[PDB]
Amino acid sequence: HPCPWEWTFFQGNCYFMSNSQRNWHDSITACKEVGAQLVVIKSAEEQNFLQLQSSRSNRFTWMGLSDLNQEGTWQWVDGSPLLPSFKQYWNRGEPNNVGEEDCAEFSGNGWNDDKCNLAKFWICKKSAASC
Ligand SMILES: COC(=O)[C@H]1C[C@H](OCCN)[C@@H](O[C@H]2O[C@H](CO)[C@@H](O)[C@H](O)[C@@H]2O)C[C@@H]1C(=O)OC
Ligand SMILES: [Ca+2]
Ligand SMILES: [Ca+2]
Ligand SMILES: [Ca+2]
Ligand SMILES: [Cl-]
Ligand SMILES: [Cl-]
Ligand SMILES: [Cl-]
Repeated sequence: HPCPWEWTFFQGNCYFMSNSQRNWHDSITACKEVGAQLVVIKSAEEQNFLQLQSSRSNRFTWMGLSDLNQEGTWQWVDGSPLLPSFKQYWNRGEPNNVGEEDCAEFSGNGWNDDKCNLAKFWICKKSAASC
């Protein structure tokens, strides 16, 4: 189950770290085009792994998490709620909704809420067995 050219493997999934930039909704579409999903994080170690990729590349990167539907209620693009323990991953002072910020990104060593219509890099996730 190797990952394809210029994907990244971790714990049985393949991740695509984009080299172009898209707004949040277009990032969701780009992942669906390749049979993947704008990344939904399911564990601490997956968070630590993805956060470090984004931190060391100095790339502000979308993940599949928003509070577009109900301000302050964050939910992943697969419909799962943000668990309270995962709220540890917000950067200090986030989420702050400054000017209305409804989409989550990796920013430095944790997460930031930012404007969904900003173009950022993105990460898709797909099982390695499905390639
Ligand atoms: C509409 O929001 C703004 O005018 C500002 C708010 C923040 O200014 C504080 C000085 N850094 C900036 O917002 C960025 O950084 C924040 C963390 O410091 C973060 O929570 C925000 O999501 C955003 O990434 C700058 C911002 C602005 O309009 O200028 C870029
Ligand atoms: Ca809002
Ligand atoms: Ca918000
Ligand atoms: Ca913010
Ligand atoms: Cl790309
Ligand atoms: Cl593109
Ligand atoms: Cl999706």
